[PDB]
Amino acid sequence: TLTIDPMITDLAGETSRLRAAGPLTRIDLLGVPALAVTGHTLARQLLTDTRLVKDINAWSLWQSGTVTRQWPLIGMIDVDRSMATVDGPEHRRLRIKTTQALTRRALDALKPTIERYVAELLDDLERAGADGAVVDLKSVFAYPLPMRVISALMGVPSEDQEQLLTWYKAFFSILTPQDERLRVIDEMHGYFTEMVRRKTAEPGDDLTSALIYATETPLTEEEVIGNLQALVAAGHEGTVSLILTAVRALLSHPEQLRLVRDGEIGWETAIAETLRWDGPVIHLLMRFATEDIDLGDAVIPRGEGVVMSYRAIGRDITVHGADADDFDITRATAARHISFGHGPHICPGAALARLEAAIALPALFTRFPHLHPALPLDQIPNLPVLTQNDLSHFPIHLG
Ligand code: HEM
Ligand SMILES: C[C@]12CC[C@H]3[C@@H](CCC4=CC(=O)CC[C@@]43C)[C@@H]1CC[C@@H]2O
Repeated sequence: TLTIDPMITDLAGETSRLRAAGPLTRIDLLGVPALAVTGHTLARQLLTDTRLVKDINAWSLWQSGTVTRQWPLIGMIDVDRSMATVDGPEHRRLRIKTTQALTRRALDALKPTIERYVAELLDDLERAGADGAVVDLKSVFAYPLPMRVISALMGVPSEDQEQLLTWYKAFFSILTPQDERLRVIDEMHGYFTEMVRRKTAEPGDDLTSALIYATETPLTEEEVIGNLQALVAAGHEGTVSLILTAVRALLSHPEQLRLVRDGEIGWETAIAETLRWDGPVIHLLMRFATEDIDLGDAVIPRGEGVVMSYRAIGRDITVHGADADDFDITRATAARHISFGHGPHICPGAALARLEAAIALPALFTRFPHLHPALPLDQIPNLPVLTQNDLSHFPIHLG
């Protein structure tokens, strides 16, 4: 069994240990055992296997009361009913209105909004960078942008977004005391409950109102609340990491940065290789076997929990080759990654996340062509967030 270090002290060694022990291996998540899927081919297979569900009531550890809400990771699994917790035909019903809102056409009408948030945040970088002062790319640029974009889509007031970010920081950190974590989870549920009620009595041009007023069976209020929570949480968290890890990877590989600025390699292709090599998700919790799953050299027992170790999956040497642990935007398999998932629960906002990074990254390097880091890589740790690739900071000189 591999114990996942909640402090993320040795992410590179742990990721390689997971790859070496895979494609299926036992992990320990803060005292709770589970199975981690670390192989790319096995992941794609299980992600489309209908004997694996997200419903926590299918977990034997939850049924028996062995895992309770005292577990610091329980907020990642015991969530309100939504597209993230259901499978089968009900899943399509809880997802279809959202996917209609995230089409290639639908995002075109949203593209100018993103471009304005980007331009506003670039000005914040310039203001904080007066007199050659080092600026935190994260806190000034990468962290606020995805929250402003998902808030505009969902209809979250601008005045409320700081509070949401404050809640999410405590929610993700393993250093949050468990009584405070549970209080924040409750306060967040109460916030989105009251927002859904407010939008029910006053709909707007936003996705929350669309989820309430669709004209199949209408979503229950619980399901709208659950979808809203999953959309804001995933919608703001992942893209922050993507923007920062892409900048970090290209600044430390200047010859590849030259390729994208000169147009030899598209930004969309650099974003794909960032997702494969250093993506926003480390481990995805959690799936549960409704019956014994015979793989042929291993069995997944009924009721067992199954984690998708997407970071290890991205480093799969069988699919990507011997240099899988290297960042190379020119590799042929960069588009074959599954860092947005696979199967029916594949990220519904994958196109929006790709668009946000595809706007922000060239915007950043056009506005500040000579930007460079103010800290070396060994002084940029991950935050203690076990399941997410969350960077502490990225100080830069604007140049
Ligand atoms: C770089 C940015 C992002 C990454 C890497 C990412 C990745 C993922 C992954 C790995 C999953 C779950 C796959 C699984 O179940 O195994 C997921 C689910 C989900 N994501 Fe994303 N995501 C990103 C951005 C977004 C955005 C922008 C939105 C919304 C606009 C979003 C909304 C969701 C939702 C609602 C789910 C649950 C879908 C379901 O269970 O049917 N995410 N995402
Ligand atoms: C894990 C995640 C952030 C946490 C999200 C999760 C989707 C379901 C969910 C809804 C909540 O109420 C809290 C956070 C969670 C648990 C997201 C899937 C993509 C992103 O990485």
